Order: sequence, then C-alpha cells, then structure tokens
Amino acid sequence: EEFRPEMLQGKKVIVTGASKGIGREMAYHLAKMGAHVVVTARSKETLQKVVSHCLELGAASAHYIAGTMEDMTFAEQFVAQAGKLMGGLDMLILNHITNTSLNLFHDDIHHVRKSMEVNFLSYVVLTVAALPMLKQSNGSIVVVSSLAGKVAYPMVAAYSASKFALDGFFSSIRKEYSVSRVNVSITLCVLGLIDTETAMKAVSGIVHMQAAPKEECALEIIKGGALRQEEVYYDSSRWTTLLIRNPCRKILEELYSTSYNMDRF
Amino acid sequence: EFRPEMLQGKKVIVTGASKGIGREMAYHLAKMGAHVVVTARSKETLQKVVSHCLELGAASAHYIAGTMEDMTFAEQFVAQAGKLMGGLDMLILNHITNTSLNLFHDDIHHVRKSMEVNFLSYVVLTVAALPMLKQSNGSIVVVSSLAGKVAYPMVAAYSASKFALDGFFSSIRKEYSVSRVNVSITLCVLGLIDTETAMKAVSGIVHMQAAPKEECALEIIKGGALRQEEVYYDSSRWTTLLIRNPCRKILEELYSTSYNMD
Ligand SMILES: NC(=O)c1ccc[n+]([C@@H]2O[C@H](COP(=O)([O-])OP(=O)(O)OC[C@H]3O[C@@H](n4cnc5c(N)ncnc54)[C@H](OP(=O)(O)O)[C@@H]3O)[C@@H](O)[C@H]2O)c1
Ligand SMILES: NC(=O)c1ccc[n+]([C@@H]2O[C@H](COP(=O)([O-])OP(=O)(O)OC[C@H]3O[C@@H](n4cnc5c(N)ncnc54)[C@H](OP(=O)(O)O)[C@@H]3O)[C@@H](O)[C@H]2O)c1
Ligand SMILES: CC(C)(O)c1cccn2c(C3(c4ccc(Cl)cc4)CC3)nnc12
Ligand SMILES: CC(C)(O)c1cccn2c(C3(c4ccc(Cl)cc4)CC3)nnc12
Repeated sequence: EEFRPEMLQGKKVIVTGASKGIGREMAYHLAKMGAHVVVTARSKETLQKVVSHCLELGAASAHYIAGTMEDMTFAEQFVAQAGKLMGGLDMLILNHITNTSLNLFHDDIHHVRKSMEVNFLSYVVLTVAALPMLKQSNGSIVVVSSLAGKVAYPMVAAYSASKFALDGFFSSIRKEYSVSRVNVSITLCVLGLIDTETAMKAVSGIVHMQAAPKEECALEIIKGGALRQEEVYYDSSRWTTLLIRNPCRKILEELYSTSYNMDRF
Repeated sequence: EFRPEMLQGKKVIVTGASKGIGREMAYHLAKMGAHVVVTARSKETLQKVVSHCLELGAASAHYIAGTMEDMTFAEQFVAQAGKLMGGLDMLILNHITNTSLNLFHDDIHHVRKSMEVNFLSYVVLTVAALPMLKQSNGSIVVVSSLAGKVAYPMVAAYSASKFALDGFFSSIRKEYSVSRVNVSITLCVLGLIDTETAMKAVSGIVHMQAAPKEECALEIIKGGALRQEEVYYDSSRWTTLLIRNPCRKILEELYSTSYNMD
C-alpha cells in the first residue's frame, strides 16, 4: 500500500498531453524513476524537448509521436506504435484536453462536441487500442479529471460534461473488469486548481483561489496509478480532501453488486 | 405541494413520448389540461398518443416525428413546436438511443451515438428552447438515471451520457442563477421502471423490484412544476437514502465564494 519510485522502474508508460503542464511533469517524474516513456501532444518541438530532458533524468527509454487527439485514427495508431517502441505497455496515462476558456454557455455546440470528442471519446479509443497490451502485463489506466468532473461549477458547462462522462464510462468498465477478471486497474484523478500556465491565464481576474504545484500534482497521479487506487484526489484546500469523497455512492454500488447476474457474458 | 392545475394551459414539449415514461408524461399532462407537442421517430405511435391525449382533455396535442441523431431536426423541432403552441413553458428531455445491457469491448459507434442522442441533442434542444423559456420564466426537465449518479456494469456508454447530462445542466443552472435567467433545471434520477424496453433489457440479467411508469411520469412532472433541482424516483428504500450527495452541495457552496461572475 506504500509507494516507492522503484515501482515505476522499467515500466512501459504512455503520457498524453505531455508537452506541457501536468503531463510534462509526469514524464519527468517517470524518467527519474527509470521508466520507459512515449509522450504525445500536437507540437513536435515541445515533445522533442521533453524526450531530451527525460533521457537526461534517467529514463530507460524516451520517444514521442506528435498528433491531434481530434483524430480517432491517430489515437488508435499511436497506441500500436508506442507499444512497438517499448515492447509492450504497463501504464496508460490519459491527460490531454481540448483548449478551454472560462465562459458562460450560450450556443457554442462546436465546443460542446469538441470537448466530448477530445476530452472523452479519444480516451475510450486509446483504451480500446491499449487493452490487449495491458491485459498481458496486468497494467494500469490513469484518467486525469477535475473537481469539475465530480461537482458543478459555472463557466465550464462543456468541459464539466466531458469530465463527468469519463467518471461514468471508466467507473462502469472497472466493475465489468472486476467480474470478467480483467486485471487492469483504473485510476480517476480528481484535481483542483493547478499552477499550470494555461490554467493560471484562464482563471486570471475571474477565479480567485489557491493554486496547487504542478510538480507534486504529477507525482500524486503516478503514485495512485502505481498503487492501483480507484481514485486520486489532489487540491490545495484541506476541506476538499475532507468532503470530495462520496461514501454513499460506494455503499450503493456494493449493495447492487450482489444482484447483477452476468454469467451469460 | 403539487396541484394538477399548475400544468393547466402550459405549453409543454415531451421528447421520447411515443412509449414508456415519455408517453405516460404526455397522458398526465393531457389530463391536467396542458398544450403538448410530442416527438419520437414512429409517426403511427405518436398519432395514437396525440389522439388519446386530446381524449384525456389536453388543451391541444400535436406531434413532429424525427430522429434526435439529426441536430438540424432537433433544432427545427423546437421552433416548429413553439409556433404550434404560441410559445413554451416546459421542455421535457426524455429520449434515449436504444441501448441493451452488454459488456463494453470495442463499440465506439454506440459510445458516440449515446453521447449524440442521449446528451448532445439535449444541449441542441436547450439552445433552441432557451429564448422562449426566458420569456415565460419556464422549466427544463432532464430525465436521467441512477446510472447517471453511481456506476453500474453493462451500461458504460449510457452511464457516460447520463453523467455528462449532470455535469452540463448542473453547470448552466449555476450560470443561470448569477446571470438571473429565471429558467429552472430539474435532473430526474430514476431507478428501474416497468417500461416494455427496460423489462426486456433486464430479463435474465438483473431482477429487482420495478417501479410503476405511471407514477414515475407524474413525479417528474411534479418536480419540474415545483422547479426542484433534482427528483429521485426508485422502488428501494435504501436507494432514496444513499443516492443523495449532501457533501457535493456543501463543496459547491464553498467554491462559489472564490469566483466573480459580473
Ligand atoms: N491545470 C489545472 O488547473 C487543472 C485543474 C483540474 C484538472 N486538470 C486536468 O489536468 C490535465 C492536464 O491539464 P494541464 O493544466 O496540464 O494542461 P495544459 O498545460 O494546458 O496542457 C494541455 C496538454 O494537452 C495538449 N493538447 C491540447 N490540445 C490537444 C489536442 N487537440 N490533442 C491532443 N493534445 C492536445 C497540449 O499540447 P499541444 O497543444 O501541443 O497538443 C498539452 O500537452 C487535463 O486533463 C485537465 O483537465 C488541470
Ligand atoms: N425505464 C427504466 O428502467 C429507466 C431507468 C432509468 C432511467 N430511465 C430514463 O427514462 C427515460 C425514458 O425511458 P423509457 O424506459 O420510458 O424508454 P422507452 O420506452 O424505451 O422510450 C424511448 C423513447 O425515445 C424514443 N426514441 C428512441 N430513439 C430515438 C431517437 N433516435 N430519436 C428520437 N426519439 C428516440 C422512442 O420512440 P421511437 O423508437 O418511436 O423513436 C420512445 O418514445 C430515458 O431518459 C431513460 O434513460 C428509464
Ligand atoms: C484544466 C483547465 C480547464 O484549464 C482548468 C483551468 C482552471 C481551473 N480548472 C478547474 C477547476 C475550476 C475552478 C474554478 C471554476 Cl469556476 C471552474 C473550474 C476545478 C478547479 N478544472 N480545470 C481547470
Ligand atoms: C432506460 C434503459 C437503458 O432501458 C434502462 C433499462 C433498465 C435499467 N436501467 C437503468 C438502471 C440500471 C439497473 C441495472 C443495471 Cl446493471 C444498469 C442500469 C438504473 C436502474 N437505467 N436505465 C435503464
């Protein structure tokens, strides 16, 4: 139950949206731990800089494959390519998101659809492609979410929708993996305000709250994934840690788990 | 306290109203003397509902058949329904893409179609209905599931869109509160209902007590009319007890102080 950096030594890990912010910080922590890494985002130049520094930090191997997660064909092929480079896969870290600003919802259906496609559907496409390799290694799926993916906030309607969707989908397949004895863990990471450049610019003059450090955030995600934890909670406030968990949800899920006859599947 | 006279002369849209809970809602609204415009894909099933809704005492009853896979249809339907009624007081979003209980393997088409029909069309229908609802200080009623609050196996794609329904509509409710838009949003969290499609879907997979569709449809309407944020409807006493998240509302209240909305 206690974490050690040696747990990630020689592990074959994918980090999406790893050119900046939390994703890059995760690549850096994995490198130091002596893991095999394959990073992705759209910018080739930004990913080149992460691979170079990953090798310097002591990564067992570091590679990149640039491309958009709007392209479900790219998302699918990226996983077959990344597992080929590493000789398999132990951990899939799903972190990328479509660029989003704090705004009231009026009529931007294109932004609602794009948020669902990039923040949620590509995650499903990446999971389908990664599952054969993860089944073989008894691996981990790590889903980076937000507090806006557990509670309601204004100015993020489309973003909150795609984040809530991740919880619904991945919590459902976790229950399916439990009964169909698929030894692949699913870690949902619920994150508060992080001091990344994009987030700090987004909240500027609108939201006034304490920002947690991105370096530590990235580590707590890796920690939970390695410990095969169902959910990881990371925020500045003490109060969030105290009230974010839903004890009644897990109790309800436990009572229903007895009633679902699936010995036909 | 709910009084059926609250729905008398009200201009109401019911999606997925050819059968199940949707049809039961149309029937309750008819008895209450409301103006109704029902939708689904089957013209014949809709015709039978419109006929019986006029018989029950609806102020008016109309139907517009079409698929909610088509965002152009979803947008135009609202405009057409509003023209038929001379406005809109209540938008009941109830339709879902046909879904069976199955383990997820690779059906991305079903994940995408569930998001499009079960969630995106609801957003498209809301955007089209908001000018009319702003004018009438109306209501949006979002029919969801326990599967939109807690996790269940065999319904991954369906759960995703119901969870998304919560995230989206709970977010715009907070936005409407600050931007003083007097349009209520009712999220209806339902258990197993004795509808034909649901009873066939759970057959031999999961047996538990099924709640009556007639009463279910009424509890949704009551919720919407009382402008309640959330409606909970299930058979089990243990579900009503554990389904609510008191800590979520507390957390939302504490964060509301950290932002400026002017
Ligand atoms: N920072 C916070 O305050 C905060 C709060 C709660 C939750 N989180 C969650 O944490 C995760 C990381 O956020 P972050 O703050 O680290 O973000 P960030 O610094 O803005 O980085 C976004 C990453 O995604 C990439 N990306 C953007 N558009 C993409 C697309 N179309 N396809 C593929 N990749 C794309 C970016 O690079 P390219 O543009 O080069 O592709 C970059 O690697 C997200 O899932 C976010 O929701 C963050
Ligand atoms: N019954 C339950 O056990 C249960 C449990 C939890 C939540 N709920 C929620 O309750 C609501 C109603 O469920 P129900 O059991 O009453 O369902 P139902 O009897 O299966 O009815 C579904 C309705 O939607 C229509 N529909 C289907 N596909 C459509 C499409 N592509 N475009 C437009 N309309 C479409 C159907 O008619 P056509 O085929 O003629 O188009 C029908 O009128 C749903 O939101 C469901 O999630 C039900
Ligand atoms: C990653 C992203 C989208 O750039 C981002 C930026 C800034 C804050 N973010 C948040 C929280 C939040 C805080 C306040 C409000 Cl009103 C809405 C949401 C939960 C902290 N989740 N994601 C983000
Ligand atoms: C509307 C639909 C899709 O036909 C439907 C049918 C039957 C039950 N439904 C449920 C619940 C449930 C119960 C058990 C499991 Cl394993 C999954 C989900 C919450 C009751 N939500 N929607 C439905």
